[PDB]
Amino acid sequence: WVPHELNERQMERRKNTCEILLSRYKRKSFLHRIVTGDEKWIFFVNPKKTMLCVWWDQSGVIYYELLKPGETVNAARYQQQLINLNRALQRKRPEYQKRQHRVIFLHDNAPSHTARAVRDTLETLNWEVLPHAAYSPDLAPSDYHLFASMGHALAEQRFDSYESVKKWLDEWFAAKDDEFYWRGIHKLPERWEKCVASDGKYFE
Amino acid sequence: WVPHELNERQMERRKNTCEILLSRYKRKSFLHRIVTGDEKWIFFVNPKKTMLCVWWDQSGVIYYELLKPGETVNAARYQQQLINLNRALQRKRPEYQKRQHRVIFLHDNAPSHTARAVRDTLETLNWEVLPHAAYSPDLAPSDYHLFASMGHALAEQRFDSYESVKKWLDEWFAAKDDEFYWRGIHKLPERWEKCVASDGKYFE
Ligand SMILES: [Mg+2]
Ligand SMILES: [Mg+2]
Repeated sequence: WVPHELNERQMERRKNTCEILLSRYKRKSFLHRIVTGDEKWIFFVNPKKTMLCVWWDQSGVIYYELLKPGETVNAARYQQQLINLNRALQRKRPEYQKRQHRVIFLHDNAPSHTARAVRDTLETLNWEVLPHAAYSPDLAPSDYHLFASMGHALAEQRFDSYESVKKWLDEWFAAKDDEFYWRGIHKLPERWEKCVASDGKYFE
Repeated sequence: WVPHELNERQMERRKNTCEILLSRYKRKSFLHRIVTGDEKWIFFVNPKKTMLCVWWDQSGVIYYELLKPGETVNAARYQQQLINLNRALQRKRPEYQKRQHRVIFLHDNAPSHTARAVRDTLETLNWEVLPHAAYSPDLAPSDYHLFASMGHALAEQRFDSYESVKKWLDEWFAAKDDEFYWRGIHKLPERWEKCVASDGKYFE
């Protein structure tokens, strides 16, 4: 529940990561090459919880998976998600199909995200892996933008089935404007800047 | 942001507070005498933030104050809120006007809530002060029920003025059903029970 108290180590990593990303961004914006993703539990009551695993960029959702009740993302499933995500990017993002742009990948450091096999796949796919700070959902567009917007809408839902969840998810992602996804990604520099100006603390 | 990690002290206080409240509740339910309250920041953009201070029971909102932009609740203002809250209870809750029931008061231990002057006023008013655990919004009906429901609705708002906030607040509190407030309060024992069964941890 209540807000994690950052320690010195944590605030130092945040501040320093934000400085590095912000000075890079000022040299040359890279925001349009960011693909980012995160997992979120969705709860339904049967006549239970599924994990939503979703990846997106400034043009919209690229790929997602709703995992079967109770089941979880471990190192092996995540590696398989990335391989599928890549197949979906190739189909939905011609810029990358044509390898005229390298993907910049923004995910958190959940353990399944840094297992040996996942690291290997990431190198093979050869996406640039952006550094991500400990305890920083305020710097993760999936959390501060996508799932923040989604959680509100989901509050009013009482899902009946795994497949209702899926139905609701399809409509919800589609009814969002292109410019909704773009704003989510393009808010990053403002947040990196707030984070530097707080010295790595959480911010307003 | 991300969820406070409870330490041993904290989980012990939660577990033990919940045991005490739950065995009392099983001996004789006292839930209908609970008046509870909390503060929440509401943000508006002028052509800024106000603190909502609100108190309620199972029949609805009793009293609230929206403080002027940036201003804060210190020991002296809180004492003055309680005196006003009491005037409002007397007007809106005849059971208590007629002193056939003692108020059970549920608030957190923010420092302004435990200043010397506030403690004195609480004794004078003679409300029973329920023990409240450190870092326990999951056990505070204002947080898990009232402000959880409100935050969603507020997400869609872009307030223009202190007085829009106030207008929205009046309508919002009034459009809630009686049974909405009742459920908020009457969910307590379930939560105390979850908290005991987690041994003082946060729960699902
Ligand atoms: Mg995550
Ligand atoms: Mg509080």
